[PDB]
Amino acid sequence: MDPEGLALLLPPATLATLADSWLREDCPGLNPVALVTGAAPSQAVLWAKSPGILAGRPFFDAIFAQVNCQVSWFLPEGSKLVPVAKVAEVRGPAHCLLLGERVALNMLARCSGVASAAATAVETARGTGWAGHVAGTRKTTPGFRLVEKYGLLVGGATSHRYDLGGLVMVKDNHVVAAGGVKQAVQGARRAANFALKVEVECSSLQEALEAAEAGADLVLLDNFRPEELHPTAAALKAQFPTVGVEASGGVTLDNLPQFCGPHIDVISLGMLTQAAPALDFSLKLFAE
Amino acid sequence: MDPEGLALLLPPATLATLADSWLREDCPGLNPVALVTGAAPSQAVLWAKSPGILAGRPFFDAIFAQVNCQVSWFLPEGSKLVPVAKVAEVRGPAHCLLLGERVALNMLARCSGVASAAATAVETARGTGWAGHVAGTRKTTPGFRLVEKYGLLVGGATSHRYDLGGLVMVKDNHVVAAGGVKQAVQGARRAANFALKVEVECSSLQEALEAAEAGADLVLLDNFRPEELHPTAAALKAQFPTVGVEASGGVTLDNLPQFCGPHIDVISLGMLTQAAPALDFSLKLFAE
Amino acid sequence: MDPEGLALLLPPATLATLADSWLREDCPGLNPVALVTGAAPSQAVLWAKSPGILAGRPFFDAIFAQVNCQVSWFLPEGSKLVPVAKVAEVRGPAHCLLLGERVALNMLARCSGVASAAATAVETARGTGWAGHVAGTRKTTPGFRLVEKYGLLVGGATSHRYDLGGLVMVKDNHVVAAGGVKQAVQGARRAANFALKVEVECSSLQEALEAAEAGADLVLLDNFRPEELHPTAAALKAQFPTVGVEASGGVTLDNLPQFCGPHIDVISLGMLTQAAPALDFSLKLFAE
Amino acid sequence: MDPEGLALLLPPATLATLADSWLREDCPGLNPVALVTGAAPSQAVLWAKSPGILAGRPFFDAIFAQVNCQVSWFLPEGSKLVPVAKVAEVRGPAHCLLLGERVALNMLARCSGVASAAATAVETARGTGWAGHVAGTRKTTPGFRLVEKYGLLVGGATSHRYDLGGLVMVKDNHVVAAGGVKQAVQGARRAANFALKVEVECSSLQEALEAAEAGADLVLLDNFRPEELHPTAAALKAQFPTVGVEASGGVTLDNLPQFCGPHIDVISLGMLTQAAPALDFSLKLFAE
Amino acid sequence: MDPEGLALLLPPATLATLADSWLREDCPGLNPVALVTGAAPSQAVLWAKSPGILAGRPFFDAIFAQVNCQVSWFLPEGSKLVPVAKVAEVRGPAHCLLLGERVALNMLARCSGVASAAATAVETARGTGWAGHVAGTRKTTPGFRLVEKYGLLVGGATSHRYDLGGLVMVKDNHVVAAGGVKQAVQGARRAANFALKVEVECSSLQEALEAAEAGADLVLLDNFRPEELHPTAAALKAQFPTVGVEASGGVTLDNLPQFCGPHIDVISLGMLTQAAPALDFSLKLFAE
Amino acid sequence: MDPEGLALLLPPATLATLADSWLREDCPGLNPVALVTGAAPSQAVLWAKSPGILAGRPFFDAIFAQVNCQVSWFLPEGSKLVPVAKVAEVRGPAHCLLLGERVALNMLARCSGVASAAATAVETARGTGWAGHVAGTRKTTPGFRLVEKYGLLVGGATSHRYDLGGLVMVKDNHVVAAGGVKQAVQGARRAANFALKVEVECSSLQEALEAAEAGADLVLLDNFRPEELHPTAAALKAQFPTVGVEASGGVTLDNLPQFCGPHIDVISLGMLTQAAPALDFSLKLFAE
Ligand SMILES: O=C(O)c1ccc[n+]([C@@H]2O[C@H](COP(=O)([O-])O)[C@@H](O)[C@H]2O)c1
Ligand SMILES: O=C(O)c1ccc[n+]([C@@H]2O[C@H](COP(=O)([O-])O)[C@@H](O)[C@H]2O)c1
Ligand SMILES: O=C(O)c1ccc[n+]([C@@H]2O[C@H](COP(=O)([O-])O)[C@@H](O)[C@H]2O)c1
Ligand SMILES: O=C(O)c1ccc[n+]([C@@H]2O[C@H](COP(=O)([O-])O)[C@@H](O)[C@H]2O)c1
Ligand SMILES: O=C(O)c1ccc[n+]([C@@H]2O[C@H](COP(=O)([O-])O)[C@@H](O)[C@H]2O)c1
Ligand SMILES: O=C(O)c1ccc[n+]([C@@H]2O[C@H](COP(=O)([O-])O)[C@@H](O)[C@H]2O)c1
Repeated sequence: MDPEGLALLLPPATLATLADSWLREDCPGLNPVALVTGAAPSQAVLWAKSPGILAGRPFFDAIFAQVNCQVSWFLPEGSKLVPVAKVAEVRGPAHCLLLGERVALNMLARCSGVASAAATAVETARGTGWAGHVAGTRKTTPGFRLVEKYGLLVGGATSHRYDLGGLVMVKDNHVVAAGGVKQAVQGARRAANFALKVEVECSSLQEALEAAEAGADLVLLDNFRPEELHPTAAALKAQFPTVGVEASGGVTLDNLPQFCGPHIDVISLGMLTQAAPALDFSLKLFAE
Repeated sequence: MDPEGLALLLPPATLATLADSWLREDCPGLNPVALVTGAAPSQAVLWAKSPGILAGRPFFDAIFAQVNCQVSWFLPEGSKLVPVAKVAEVRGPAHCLLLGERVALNMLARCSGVASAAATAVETARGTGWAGHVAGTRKTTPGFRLVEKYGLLVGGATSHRYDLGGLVMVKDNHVVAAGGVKQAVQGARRAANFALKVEVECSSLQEALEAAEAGADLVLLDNFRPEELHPTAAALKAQFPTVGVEASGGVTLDNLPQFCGPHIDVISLGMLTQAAPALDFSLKLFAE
Repeated sequence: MDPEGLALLLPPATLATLADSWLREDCPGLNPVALVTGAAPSQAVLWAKSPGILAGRPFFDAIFAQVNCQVSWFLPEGSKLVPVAKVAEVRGPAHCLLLGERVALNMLARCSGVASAAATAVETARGTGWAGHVAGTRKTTPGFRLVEKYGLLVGGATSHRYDLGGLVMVKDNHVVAAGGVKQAVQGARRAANFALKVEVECSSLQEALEAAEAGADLVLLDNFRPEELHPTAAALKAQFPTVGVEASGGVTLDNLPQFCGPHIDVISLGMLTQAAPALDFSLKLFAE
Repeated sequence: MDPEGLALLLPPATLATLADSWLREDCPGLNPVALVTGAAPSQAVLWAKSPGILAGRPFFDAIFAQVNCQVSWFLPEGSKLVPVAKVAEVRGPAHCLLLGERVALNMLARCSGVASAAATAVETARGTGWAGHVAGTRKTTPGFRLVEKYGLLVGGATSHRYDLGGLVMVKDNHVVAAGGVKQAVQGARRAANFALKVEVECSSLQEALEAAEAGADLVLLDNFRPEELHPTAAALKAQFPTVGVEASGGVTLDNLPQFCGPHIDVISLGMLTQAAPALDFSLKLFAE
Repeated sequence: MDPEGLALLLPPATLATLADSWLREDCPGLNPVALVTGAAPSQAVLWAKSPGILAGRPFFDAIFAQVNCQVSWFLPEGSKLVPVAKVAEVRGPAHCLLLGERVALNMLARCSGVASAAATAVETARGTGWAGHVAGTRKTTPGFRLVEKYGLLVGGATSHRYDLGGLVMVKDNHVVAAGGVKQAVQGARRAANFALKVEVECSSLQEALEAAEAGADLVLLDNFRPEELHPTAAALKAQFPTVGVEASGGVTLDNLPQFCGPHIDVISLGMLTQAAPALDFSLKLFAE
Repeated sequence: MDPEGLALLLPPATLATLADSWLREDCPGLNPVALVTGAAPSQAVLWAKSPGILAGRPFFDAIFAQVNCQVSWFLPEGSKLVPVAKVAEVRGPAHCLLLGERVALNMLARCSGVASAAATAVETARGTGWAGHVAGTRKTTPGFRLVEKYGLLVGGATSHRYDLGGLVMVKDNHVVAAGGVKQAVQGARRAANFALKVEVECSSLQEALEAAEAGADLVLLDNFRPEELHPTAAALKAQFPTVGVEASGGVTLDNLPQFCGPHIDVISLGMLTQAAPALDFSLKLFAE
């Protein structure tokens, strides 16, 4: 829920190991430009130049700790950012500060870009009175899923499935390989047991009812026009009152209100991670 | 750098290693949904649903090699994508094909997203009859730099410096820490020696002259208005005809042509990687 | 989850990586004994000297692939092992076959040891005509969880939750820290959202009611005497017919049937992994 | 020797890297249940619920240090454990305490289970007046050999060979590949040189004498009945007074005294690692 | 430049991760000899027994920090070493001191051996009045390039190219695969762009002029006798005044003065890393 | 240890892993020079330009397998190299062949450099008609120990102890910390038990006697003058005829014969790895 508690989701060793791979990527050997500046103790401020939502403090602190620098934060995680906000101050030896700089901003810029999109979508969804959840997807940048999912949460969206072991997601392709919806859910059931849930994407109302009848827990009504979506949803809820319904496909920040209806429990958008632009931050040294 | 020749830049062990870590990220332990489909030999078509430029084949192939699947491509790297292009076919056991799917689509979506953004930028700069390079920056998604830099190249843009190990890049922060521009170039010169180039971020003509004076191979005029840009470039280049001039900051697709001019050799944009929307691809099983 | 189909749950790169690290553990540098035998092509039989259930083939195959050896299997995964079953044959250079031997036997001994324990448990619970799942726990040997969970499945038991990323498991410690059961479920609900299930460790009927009250999908009645177990389960399930009931703690093979009852859906035992003796296998060269 | 000094065998970086892989296994991404408890500073006690021998403190401290928690010990390494002993207290933020919990107990439970078996075997062996060593084997859980060998030592058993580079062990299979005992020892000799020892398992008295005559340092009399074992041993010692003799195969905690004779220097048991049940520990939060 | 500032080139995490792999190599499991000494706090002195130049402090401190030991330095990085110099004192628990010992000396011995050769070559080159740079090569020990390049720098030599991404080096083989010098430089140009430099090794004067004419930045005059080298150099400089010239091949500490001429900007020697003997250091415990 | 049989000591996964990390070191990201040549199938000859002994084929093959290239060898491992021997041919895509080149040459140069040094040492000691082993030490390049120890073996020297996990080596520092020689051996004996040998660094006859007295298998007489060496060895060996004697320190090629004597079993030299110049190899494309 509240953005500041979300940092408890991240084990410190995980953050350090991650900050380490990123820095290795950016400077795998020697850092020549360190000779340009030397190591005098220095101070920089992180400035937010785009509007949105601050997300990524834990990764950010971790990166800078890998180059022996410390960060002091003026804004809490999940704060609205308004240009040109003095977000934080970073201190350490000049060469170490500037080595951490690029990696830290790249991370923060994207973590916050996702969180901003998430929050814009969630706020819009709220506007309609809808009580449902706005969710992300598995359309994340390979290697960088931890950061992107955390961004989503900071923006107030639900992670949805983190990985291929969190809930048994039966998609289009799986149905076809299985030879029909009933057949797919049947193997999904054996795979899920009591621990995991089963979600099946459906193209029609028959499929959605066949799904729920087989023992699906959630129904993903995929790529419906909203005109055809909500009656199908009401219908499914009418024959199956407990079954969660999700709506996905061709959803955008602009068209999202249309997708918000009383029989829809979840709306997921790929654009939260696929088309969320990075926020602009800078880090500038200052004297004192 | 003809499109298909760019694949030769990537060692295949680098590709296997990257692919492995991405599939690990997506499925760290058991793959329950495998029970849904079983393992019958299957085939899927990869469809491009967005217009643009195809990039990422070599990563795409390694991803599917890691779960023992083969790929035949109908479009070469660099191709203009027109919806709904049938772009490749993938064959392998049904469960393995579908394990590979998400990561492979997620990768290609972004690599092609970046190539698309670059190619568009290049077409614009070249339609002005400007004969410089359109460049990318170091503003890449942490962990995903090889794919994004490779994407940039496929789109005809220049990778620029791959990392802090290449050309010695002197930024405002470096100059400030160093106590001045010449002083910084002086440190930069011992860093670079005879093997590496020196570029210097300058935000004024005088700063630019002092940089070229102390031996900088390149001068980066940063966050100028186009109006101050060319007179300054003409000035510096008049006094130093051998020094390269890069412009950057604020540059977008819509406004690129006004940065195109005779005394500009390089134009970089953050936008090629920070605001590049991914392409929509799908992977669909067929012929049961 | 038919026996042989369970192999499909394991990505082969995961298997190669695991096998590699185990052989590394056993032989970090030089393999001196290789000089003893030389490299002539050789063949060995794998013998099962203990009764039980065979599990571990996919790990077994990857181990021997890493030292370039091939395996043909005469018994399918899931098979009842009767001494002295000839279970497979392994071929490869003599030195490579014998490097692979120890790790491969050590692995299969344990994976089959766990499957054996589970299958026995299942046979007992099912001979009572109880229609629930026999489950394992998270009490697995560190580093060896994939093998032990895979072993459990081959024996017909349920993996339960693979890790802390799956269903949100609320234990006594969690409830205490959270200051109470509902309060904890409340935190659990925001953790799980719509994708993940919530299970709650309850050691009394009232605690169980408050858990099901605040929305828990499952209630784990822990360290009950069988005598208090069923009346409590009947109670909770009477008030909440949709909530799953798990029993655990104290459960062994000898005493399992008294935990089998109508209002118990899941019975877990620590014993399946903590007290499961490994099977005796040997690998013997033949036909010089 | 004395159990408390054995911790000096373990390099701190080795323990940390190990604790890190185990935690990554158990929670590879986000820790949802952290939201259930929050991060308030908390305290738990480690309770020993089974009898035996405490082993594993160094790994245990290392795990908890990876999640920023501290442990205070009331029992020294190698102490007899009597239910329900208050073994130690762990302190740290509640979510970090509970994240370390499962992994720490799994490790300790098994390290101590091995050490308990070891000590039971060693005590029994002592009972007969026998001055020999009781040893473990290479029948260890793959990936977890460091912990299991350390357990053995804490229980007072000797590690035997840690890996395939510690002494040149010529087994059944190796003899056969080599074409006889003399031939095998001959290559073993060249492989061992002065640095390593040569041990050859023998099936008869001829083999044992051929072994010793070839230059074996130790003879492993494998799978003899004790009636046939000790005369063979005396015989071998009589023709070869310096040659170490080991007895192995079908040895159990119950039958071990039979195997203790004056001409036997070592008795090794696979059951110390293959059939040693885990000790029961718990960790319970407490208020103060 | 000045040897003491060169340590700023090395990110601390890089040094730690490196010190960690080296120690793992040397003791992958248990450290038996720790029982011989125990853990009493101890002190040792590092003695320099060979003449030369001290190089490697940062790696050295990092190794000892991995085994919880501290080092105090009496000589600065880049100091001349004269037998039998008391270079530094190391303190920590005795077993941890002695575990760090071998790895630390091996590193330092070689880092310093390279630096000594480098300095001997650089001093000799200076003797002639020559203003050029003395460079190393890519003939480094695999895995240990960071240390060897740093040694070179401490000795006052320039790193030259660190890796295959620092400058586009067109060698003999590449020319042949490309089908001539012009063809090679043409692809090198496209590969380099503005960021990287292009160096082409040439066998004759024609090749060197063809190189410079194609747009090479540096010419490597490879394996010339000095009699034929300097006129070729003057010639090339005469038709191309900006183009850097490097001389390489069959250069030794003894013959190097012959290679120093006014038209040579760089002289590189493989013997700086291929034939530089290790310096002799020891570490001896002392009482106090 | 016949030359070609030594290849059997190396697990091929160890080789793949090593090769991978070396190519990573040399080319962490993009390989720009690949554009220079393209990918046409090509062939190169490996030439030996220095006299000596060939060692490193198995590493050489793995290096070229990692960039998909094949190798045919015309000379077996252990061969005497006479300039300019055509030693192998390598085939593969031109860009891949040249990526592999540097690392493969760098490796073989050193591995053959060490083998050359050892073989020479052995020939000298054996030409004196001395029947002991010439040994190496633990003074190996960090990270490169497998190659250097393998190199030593190919040259006919003995690897000695591979690491701190093998024989318990008691050095002067160990003895000092332990407060005395017997005391140290006493600790060493419990460390080694029955599986591992004990060697003790002694710099005087009396120290040597106390070592052999307390049960040391080997006595290392360190930094003796040859003149004190043999009378001491004769002495110790007269009192203990079963204890091995190693001499070391100061030993070079030129002075080796005076260390060769009847009561010396092992002679080690630092020189085999610390002062062993690498062999000059080249790799040349041919037949366009
Ligand atoms: O795979 C899961 O992680 C998952 C969770 C929620 C939605 N999806 C898929 O995401 C797709 C939504 O993509 P989009 O870009 O059209 O918003 C939709 O077609 C579903 O198949 C997938
Ligand atoms: O570090 C690099 O290699 C690098 C290469 C090209 C550009 N940049 C930085 O990119 C900055 C602005 O890019 P933009 O389009 O995101 O505003 C500019 O200030 C440069 O210092 C950085
Ligand atoms: O963490 C899990 O996924 C998990 C799954 C199933 C069971 N457990 C725990 O196992 C405990 C007892 O098991 P046992 O058989 O070893 O006494 C019980 O208190 C549960 O909290 C834990
Ligand atoms: O391989 C060594 O690590 C080793 C050391 C001591 C004993 N062994 C083997 O261990 C076997 C003993 O197993 P067990 O389960 O019958 O007690 C015996 O047959 C020997 O072959 C093996
Ligand atoms: O590849 C670069 O790293 C590089 C930089 C400077 C010199 N070289 C090569 O190094 C060779 C010099 O080797 P040497 O051992 O003869 O001094 C020469 O033939 C050049 O091909 C190579
Ligand atoms: O640690 C080892 O395995 C080891 C094996 C053989 C020799 N050494 C050490 O090498 C030292 C001298 O070798 P050198 O030739 O470099 O002077 C001597 O004091 C031994 O302690 C060390």
